[PDB]
Amino acid sequence: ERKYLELKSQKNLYLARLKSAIAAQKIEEIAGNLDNASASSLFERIETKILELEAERELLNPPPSPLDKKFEQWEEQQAVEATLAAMKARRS
Amino acid sequence: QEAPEDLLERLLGEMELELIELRRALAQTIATFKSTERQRDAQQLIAQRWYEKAQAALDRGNEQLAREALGQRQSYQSHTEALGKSLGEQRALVEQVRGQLQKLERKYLELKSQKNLYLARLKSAIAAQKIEEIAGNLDNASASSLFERIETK
Amino acid sequence: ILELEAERELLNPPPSPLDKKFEQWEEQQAVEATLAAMKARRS
Amino acid sequence: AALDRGNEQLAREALGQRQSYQSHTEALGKSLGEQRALVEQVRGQLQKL
Amino acid sequence: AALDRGNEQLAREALGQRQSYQSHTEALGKSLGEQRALVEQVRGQLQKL
Repeated sequence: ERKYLELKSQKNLYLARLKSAIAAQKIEEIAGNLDNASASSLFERIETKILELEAERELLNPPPSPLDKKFEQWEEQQAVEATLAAMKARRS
Repeated sequence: QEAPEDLLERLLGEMELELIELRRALAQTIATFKSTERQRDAQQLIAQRWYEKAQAALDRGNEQLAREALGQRQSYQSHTEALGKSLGEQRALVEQVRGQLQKLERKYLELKSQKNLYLARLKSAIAAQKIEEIAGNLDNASASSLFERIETK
Repeated sequence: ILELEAERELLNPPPSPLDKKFEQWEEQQAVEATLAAMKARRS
Repeated sequence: AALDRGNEQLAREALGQRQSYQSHTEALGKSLGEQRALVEQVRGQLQKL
Repeated sequence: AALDRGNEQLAREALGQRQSYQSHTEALGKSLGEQRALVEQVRGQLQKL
């Protein structure tokens, strides 16, 4: 009995270990299913999907070259400067 | 095939079952060693009685009685030394797993948050997709067939 | 009981013994400082 | 009233006991302040509403 | 409050413990900034839409 009671105790300790290991196994597999590192297919798949969908939207309305962006600003710079130059000079 | 975003929420919901399973499974662990800890306490206390018997033996010059009482305690002491070391061995098991667990929720809660951010991104992208297709259906530029079709009409 | 006892403790992870002595120690400083000022106030 | 007549020891427990109430006081005092903004902000919202 | 009265040792653990929270703070602080552009860019898109 002295041996059996000890043996009966160890399994309960060890039964926990397999339960802990059992729980310690499912955590990693699910992490690899979708990973923040994007190595997992799902995270990159959907993220790339956004990029796949993102690119097509831009082309349908071909964005004007950066020239007008600076020019529309520049002419705005000339416009705002000319307006404020006249306005500030109007009430300098 | 099922939409990946539909599964997303389901996968996290399944995790807590293991977490609570570990919660109860881990709790079952704690009751083991402390129960043995109490069992050890009785044995050492019982051994102390044989020491209380051993110390009371030589009192009045009866040294012989202490020999058996102390000798008997050795069997309990033999259990004590064997049992004392055994308790120490498994403490690292609870220690290491506890450090693992605390980090595990720390990671999971963060992961659970990112999907909500990212679930928005697909929703924003989902909404950001239907806007362009309808625009090409009929366009003020007349490149779309309908606008020019009816206008030419 | 031990099986049920252990799970209760974890749900509210008890603060490390550091605050127990520190909350006492700062209380010791607080009580000593208060009584030091109070006893000195009406020494 | 403890140290009065030289009984300093009694004050130790009375003051020590007050710390528990003071512990509640500090915890409760801050809690009251936190929710005052809640009534303050909503009142400003309502009057405008 | 640790070094107060010359107990420098206690501050070591308290400050050391804060580093773990600070480690979260630095990691969490940067994360908040990253997603602000997401709401910023989409808002500009929407208003035009």
